[PDB]
Amino acid sequence: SHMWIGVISLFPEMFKAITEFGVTGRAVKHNLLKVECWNPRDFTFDKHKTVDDRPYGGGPGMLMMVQPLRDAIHTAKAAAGEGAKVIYLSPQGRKLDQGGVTELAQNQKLILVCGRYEGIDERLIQTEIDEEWSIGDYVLTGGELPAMTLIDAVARFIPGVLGSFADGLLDCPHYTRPEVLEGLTVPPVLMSGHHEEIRKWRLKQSLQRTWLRRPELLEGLALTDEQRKLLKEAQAEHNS
Amino acid sequence: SHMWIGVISLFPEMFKAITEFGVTGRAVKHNLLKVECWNPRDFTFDKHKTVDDRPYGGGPGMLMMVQPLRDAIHTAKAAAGEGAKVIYLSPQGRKLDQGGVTELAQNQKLILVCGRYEGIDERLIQTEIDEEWSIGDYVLTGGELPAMTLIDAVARFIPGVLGSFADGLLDCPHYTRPEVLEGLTVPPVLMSGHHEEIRKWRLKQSLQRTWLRRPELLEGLALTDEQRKLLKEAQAEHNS
Ligand SMILES: CN1CCN(C(=O)c2nonc2N)CC1
Ligand SMILES: CN1CCN(C(=O)c2nonc2N)CC1
Repeated sequence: SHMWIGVISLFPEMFKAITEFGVTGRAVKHNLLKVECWNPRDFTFDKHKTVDDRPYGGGPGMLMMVQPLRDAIHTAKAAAGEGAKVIYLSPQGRKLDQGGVTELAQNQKLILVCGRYEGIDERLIQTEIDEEWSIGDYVLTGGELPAMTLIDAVARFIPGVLGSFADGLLDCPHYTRPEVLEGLTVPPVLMSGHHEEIRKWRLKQSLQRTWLRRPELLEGLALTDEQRKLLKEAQAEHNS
Repeated sequence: SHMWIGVISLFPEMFKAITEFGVTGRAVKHNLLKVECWNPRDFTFDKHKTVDDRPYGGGPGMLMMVQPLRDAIHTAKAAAGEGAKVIYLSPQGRKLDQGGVTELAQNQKLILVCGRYEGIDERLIQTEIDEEWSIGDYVLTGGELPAMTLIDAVARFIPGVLGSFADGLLDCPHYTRPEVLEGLTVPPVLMSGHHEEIRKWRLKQSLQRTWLRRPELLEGLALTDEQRKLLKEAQAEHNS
């Protein structure tokens, strides 16, 4: 495959959501993407297959038990061979954005470690984890959805998986049939057949929407001469 | 149930990842959370159950077909009864963070619309959608993972679902057995049994980690006198 991703999770069946459906499911079926899961429960030795453990210092929660998680991680690393980057998903990690997705997608092999409970032993982060990433400033019940989100985002960069964050802007509005929907009409420019006017309209809309909704994103861009003009036009029309 | 969430998706089986496993799976089994899915494919009438359509103005992609998606949304609204907030997930939406999660969790009913392809008709956003939310500044292959992420995050607020974004800080490091792991020891304070010293250590660590990794998050906080002191201590030790 073109991208291999090993996953360490207590709930490997969750990953069916991306390996059996849609664009990512096609990528897996066609061997463009391989997702391989190891479950720490399988690396336990006690009768009840214990995968959590009490935190030193007390507190209300549990942590993942070190030995089964450590052994799972080592097994995944052995399978991966040389060059796999090991990632732990958590809110203490580097915040993911499309630039970070493009960076992560440069890797042919990733191992994604999915925390549950209050998380994992800090010393495992020091000894086993290459990078810590966050999918956003909110708290989930485990790292599985973040891992699946990251897999989905990077899969879009694998050649053959697909058939305006290309340029750091929000997307333009899109329209399809019918021509009139609850009294709302499709902008006539889009039915004009004028490819250049349509391209410019779309770009102007993207600039307007970014300015109105996410103005901080514009400050991170070096706008082209054309983008500067269309943004000025959109701002003047807003003030009209 | 305490929270009802209707979902509009071409891939309803993806939602098994949250309804059949872990904390969210328990919440569903115990009727604390209800997740109900409607698939636009079921609202088609042509032989091939067409759910996509061509965008006006051209371009490489497709959009969701209006009629089946609109009918699915209406059916979900009828099921929901009065007071359901309808949410479309996309990168053009309000960026989700834990504050936004706490806001969304105040709703007893939500309907989550999951886009595929290049998205949905802008006029459906105008006529059917109450709020647009984004789970982060990156692009996915559909709205299903964002929807599941949002469900998971809000489910944590339902009483009974659970057994440091409480205060806007990153989490402290956590440790569990064994006492020594690849030569790395557990901080002695955590094995002291001194509950107050442990609480203060944890808080100091959270302040230090937020300052080093996410300093912009500190500027949004009104630190307590205790937090100011511990942060000053951590900064002095860093400069020592
Ligand atoms: C223990 N577990 C807690 C929940 N968690 C996250 O909320 C998360 N992961 O990636 N980005 C995030 N935010 C992962 C770790
Ligand atoms: C059409 N579809 C494109 C992909 N998409 C997202 O990336 C997304 N959703 O919520 N936060 C996000 N970022 C949803 C809409």
